[PDB]
Amino acid sequence: ITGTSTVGVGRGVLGDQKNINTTYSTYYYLQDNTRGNGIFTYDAKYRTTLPGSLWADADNQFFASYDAPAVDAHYYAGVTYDYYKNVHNRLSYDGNNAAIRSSVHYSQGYNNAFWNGSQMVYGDGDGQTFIPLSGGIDVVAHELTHAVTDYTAGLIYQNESGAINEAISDIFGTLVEFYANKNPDWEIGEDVYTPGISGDSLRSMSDPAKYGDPDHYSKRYTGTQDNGGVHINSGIINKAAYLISQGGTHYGVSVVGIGRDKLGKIFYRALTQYLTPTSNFSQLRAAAVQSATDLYGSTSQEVASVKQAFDAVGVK
Ligand SMILES: O=C(O)C[C@H](NC(=O)OCc1ccccc1)C(=O)O
Ligand SMILES: COC(=O)[C@@H](N)Cc1ccccc1
Ligand SMILES: COC(=O)[C@@H](N)Cc1ccccc1
Ligand SMILES: [Ca+2]
Ligand SMILES: [Ca+2]
Ligand SMILES: [Ca+2]
Ligand SMILES: [Ca+2]
Ligand SMILES: [Zn+2]
Repeated sequence: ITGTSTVGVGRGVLGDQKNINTTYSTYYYLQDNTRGNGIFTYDAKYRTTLPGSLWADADNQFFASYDAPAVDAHYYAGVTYDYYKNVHNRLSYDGNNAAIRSSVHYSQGYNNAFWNGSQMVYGDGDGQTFIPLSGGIDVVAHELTHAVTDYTAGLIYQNESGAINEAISDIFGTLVEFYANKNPDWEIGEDVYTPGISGDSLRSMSDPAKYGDPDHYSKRYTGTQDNGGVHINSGIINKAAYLISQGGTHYGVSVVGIGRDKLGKIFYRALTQYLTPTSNFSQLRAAAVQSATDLYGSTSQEVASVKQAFDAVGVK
């Protein structure tokens, strides 16, 4: 839309009030002109045709139940943009301020979210397994991070490269969650998962085994399901990332934590300089070691801790 930049107010999926950047031209649109070439949020109207209709509102107030997933998709896309710009000097997912597009109300009872190669897409959930998936900042940032990966390393979504692709999205989804600094944790999707059950999530970085995912290469899934275990074997890398940041002793191997900012710097550099579409876990270890060496020096604690973390998860 060509219009005037405005600021609306609304409530997200969890009932929290927030301001959102909109555009006025007859209607108020979920179009944020303040970030790159724009952030745009669409109504899929319970169908599967994408993107749907650019979100229009008569009064710039977004307090209806129907509005909530749109408010959060829009707002959290903005936060994620700010993370990548302010923390990594990256302008949108392509590094050149590409427009960021999201659609909400995708399909009916849809317990998923995704990046379709061009935009983010969020189901509303069935109300049992999930509530609308844009309610989770880690979910939103997970999805935008797929776009970042696709434009950078281009990790093929199968087997080990695919599990790295997934872990990169969990890692940066979590780092974005810490950036926004509202109830941050090392768990994935907790804000929108199982409204009837307290304290659970879909995946855990701190203890992947909590939800059945491997936390050691010896436990890797070797079958055909889930594109060769991309959401399963991600646990191995997620655990390594958690260890690098927070430290711990895992399977008898002790890791000195170097904190989340350095974790993000190391992995952002590995992703954008060293990984390739076919990188496997061993190559991820090498990429991370090289990135830490570039940033902190070969004799550094940071490099030492990256090595210990990959040792701890059995990745040589
Ligand atoms: O099925 C797919 O490939 C899309 C998958 N989506 C997915 O699992 O939807 C829910 C969710 C997303 C991120 C964090 C927690 C929950 C993905 O993005 O990897
Ligand atoms: C068979 O997969 C399952 O039952 C899933 N709930 C994963 C899981 C496995 C083991 C422990 C906890 C969770
Ligand atoms: C339902 O998917 C899950 O629970 C995931 N934790 C993947 C998984 C499935 C089965 C066994 C182990 C891991
Ligand atoms: Ca309204
Ligand atoms: Ca949280
Ligand atoms: Ca989380
Ligand atoms: Ca829950
Ligand atoms: Zn993913």
